[PDB]
Amino acid sequence: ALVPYAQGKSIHQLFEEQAEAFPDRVAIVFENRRLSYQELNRKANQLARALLEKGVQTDSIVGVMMEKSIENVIAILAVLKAGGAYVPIDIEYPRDRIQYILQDSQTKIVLTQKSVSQLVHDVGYSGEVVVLDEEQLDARETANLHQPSKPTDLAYVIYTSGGKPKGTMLEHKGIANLQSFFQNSFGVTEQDRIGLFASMSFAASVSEMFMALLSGASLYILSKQTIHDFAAFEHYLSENELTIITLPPTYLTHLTPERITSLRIMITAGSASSAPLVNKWKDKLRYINAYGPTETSCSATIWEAPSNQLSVQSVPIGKPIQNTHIYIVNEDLQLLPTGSEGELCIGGVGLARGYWNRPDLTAEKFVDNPFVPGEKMYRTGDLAKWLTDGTIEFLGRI
Ligand SMILES: [Cl-]
Repeated sequence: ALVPYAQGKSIHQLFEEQAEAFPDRVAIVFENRRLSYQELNRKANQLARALLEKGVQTDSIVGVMMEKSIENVIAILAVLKAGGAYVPIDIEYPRDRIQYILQDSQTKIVLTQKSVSQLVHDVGYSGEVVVLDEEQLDARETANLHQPSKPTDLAYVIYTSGGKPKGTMLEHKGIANLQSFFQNSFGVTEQDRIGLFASMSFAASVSEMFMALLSGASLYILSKQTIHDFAAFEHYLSENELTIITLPPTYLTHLTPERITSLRIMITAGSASSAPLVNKWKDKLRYINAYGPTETSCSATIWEAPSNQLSVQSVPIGKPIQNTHIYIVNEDLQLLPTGSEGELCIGGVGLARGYWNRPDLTAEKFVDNPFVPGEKMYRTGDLAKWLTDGTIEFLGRI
């Protein structure tokens, strides 16, 4: 690789390394409950053994219909450890959207919990259902499994809707690269306390989760109640001394910097209209303006707002992150000089395999990269231009 990362390693192997190195550090917190790395790894290994007995193997698509909880994290790690891919089903979605996704994914096994079991019955799922908080796993072996795995294996499938819902197929490789990117560029260490803002069916939530779990850091799962009340959100971050959070700009605009002291890095996805937000926070923490679709593992470019500088008027999306490439091209995929507007196309290790059972759309969006023969590049449909200082400005849709 151009920039070193843990090549040849799967997501669960990177987690197992952290669990070995920091067994007693806190791994996940949800309300009054918490698990250390060792307790989390042990529980995930027991469930992984049960999943293996049910047929979970390479590229098996395991549906997950669970609350934003510690059990959902155990389920994710267990699916990965068994060698399968997890497909989170957003339990807030209307019944018909869940039914469409279940049918499209063709999943033969759904992992759920007691409080979500009636929803699984109501969506009429006829495959195998494992109710995790009804499964007797406490007697199973707790050691790591060591199932065969390659970084090109499917790790997860994220569904999103814009026509019909489509599943983006993400492999282990991009998340392994993001582990090194977060450690290098965000300074992530085991001392960090990371808030999980997004619900676990969103690709950005999977990314936030592994930003903590692949570095020995703690992940604080923020409840719906904490998020719904701005004062409660500020108090939760302050009480628990959270150091990293990724938020949407529309949520960040309601927060008071004085009420949050502990944050060392804040990541958000905005453009020029977020200049007042950047100017307000850039001097209080490391402000990161990030850009990256699900199709490239939720990361593509970053711009850290220079702190010791006068107010900015424009907010770029920055430069490509390690082992990724950005191209600004015209309709014929020809490169454009500075100042010329074109389509943002992304290459490199974060690229999705494609869209689940959508071969024509996959071929249309993940095209041959003419600049790096033998590789693909993703056509974002986003308009952008290079600035002469070498940063990219986001301009909307093509
Ligand atoms: Cl191993």
